Amino acid sequence: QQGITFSKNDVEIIARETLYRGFFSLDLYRFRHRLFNGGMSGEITREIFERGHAAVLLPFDPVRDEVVLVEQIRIAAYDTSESPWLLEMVAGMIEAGETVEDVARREALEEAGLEVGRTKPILSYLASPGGTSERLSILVGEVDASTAKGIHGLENEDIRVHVVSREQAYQWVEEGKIDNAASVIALQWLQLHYHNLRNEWT
Amino acid sequence: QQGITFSKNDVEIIARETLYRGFFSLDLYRFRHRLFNGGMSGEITREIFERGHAAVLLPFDPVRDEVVLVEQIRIAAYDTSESPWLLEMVAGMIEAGETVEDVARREALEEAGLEVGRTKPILSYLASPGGTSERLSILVGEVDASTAKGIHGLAEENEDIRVHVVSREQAYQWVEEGKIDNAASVIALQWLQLHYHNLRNEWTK
Ligand SMILES: Nc1ncnc2c1ncn2[C@@H]1O[C@H](COP(=O)(O)OP(=O)(O)OC[C@H]2O[C@H](O)[C@H](O)[C@@H]2O)[C@@H](O)[C@H]1O
Ligand SMILES: Nc1ncnc2c1ncn2[C@@H]1O[C@H](COP(=O)(O)OP(=O)(O)OC[C@H]2O[C@H](O)[C@H](O)[C@@H]2O)[C@@H](O)[C@H]1O
Ligand SMILES: [Mg+2]
Ligand SMILES: [Mg+2]
Ligand SMILES: [Mg+2]
Ligand SMILES: [Mg+2]
Repeated sequence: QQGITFSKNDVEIIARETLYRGFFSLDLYRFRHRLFNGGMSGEITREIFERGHAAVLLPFDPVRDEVVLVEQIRIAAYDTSESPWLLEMVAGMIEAGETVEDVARREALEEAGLEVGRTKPILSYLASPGGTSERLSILVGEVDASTAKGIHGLENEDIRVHVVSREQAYQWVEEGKIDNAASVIALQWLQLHYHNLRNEWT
Repeated sequence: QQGITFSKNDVEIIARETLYRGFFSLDLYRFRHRLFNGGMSGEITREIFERGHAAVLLPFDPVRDEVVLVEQIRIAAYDTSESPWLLEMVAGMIEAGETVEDVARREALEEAGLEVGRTKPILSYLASPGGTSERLSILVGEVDASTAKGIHGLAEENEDIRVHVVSREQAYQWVEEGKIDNAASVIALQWLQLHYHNLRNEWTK
């Protein structure tokens, strides 16, 4: 019984309340939960940043062993980063009735001008589950990186396409030049799986 | 290759307006920024979740090829996860006048009952920079897994946090399978899968 965790039957959600509602929401969860030493906690409250969930596309060209990155400003990066312009994966929020794949394919075209061939799921992760419910689901998508260039984006969206070798992109993760979770996770996954992925797609 | 195009001088933060202030806060950033084809944008606003920044420690026993994980409830995971109790890295929020390593070492003791030997940086990442400023900085720490006092379940912190000790291969398999699916642990364990061979050699010489 390694890694067996407590379950949803060990927590009682008492109420969910909305503290702020705008573009996103801030909710308050009130709950009680089982303690590892036995028995139950008192009522606990936690603030939860509720912004829905997102799809992420790692655009990989298996013939060229290249990745397509998109550069855009993320103002929230400002206070802790050298620059708020980040090198990132194609990504977008998911709405009702849409799939991860729908969003990934649409954003690849809107954000990078890319048609996508085959896709494969990589990983789905919680961005920061002590304070936000956000989950992101990553796919790898087959692209022609020789086509990828220019300035894209809609609505105050200004995006520059960069094409780099896989090895260079991964080194940029190691060095801290790429340092947003979605790109780090996707490019680490690629560094662990590129051999078989290139074989599969050629 | 060339890299990013613009710097902090290319953005003007006009204001940061409080939308919510409680334990954490939500700010409306109002700003204008330079455009790739020249000139500046008009005014843009973004809602940004402000919760400070964190230190994360991957506790790795290089002699045994084992990892120490901690389990605790993360209620925000509930709506999209099998359980809100997650298997995670040791982690804590950073306060003014503390380094990442100060926090990582303190939390290793408070959360897992562990002293740490050598450390190395893994990487420092932005959790979700379209909507939150949060940065988390990960170190790998040399531990003797047998000495995790948190294994006994006895401290009061152990009512809230439970210690698991697993093989590296099992921890990584759990990433592949989706059992471990919080960003900090995914990032740390993928890094470990890419670096364990050299790291074990370094730390067992
Ligand atoms: N914080 C915000 N406040 C207000 N409006 C916003 C905000 N963020 C986006 N919009 C609006 O929504 C549009 C952008 O929508 P899409 O492309 O689907 O989302 P994404 O790529 O931003 O976020 C996807 C993930 O990647 C990131 O890391 C995030 O943290 C997520 O985890 C913008 O044009 C704005 O008009
Ligand atoms: N949502 C919340 N609302 C209110 N109080 C909270 C909340 N979360 C924590 N506290 C309070 O803060 C204390 C916990 O503080 P520390 O141990 O330094 O932070 P951590 O391990 O939680 O967060 C570290 C990272 O790991 C996670 O992934 C997070 O997303 C972070 O990214 C709790 O005892 C509460 O009193
Ligand atoms: Mg986007
Ligand atoms: Mg978009
Ligand atoms: Mg903690
Ligand atoms: Mg703590």
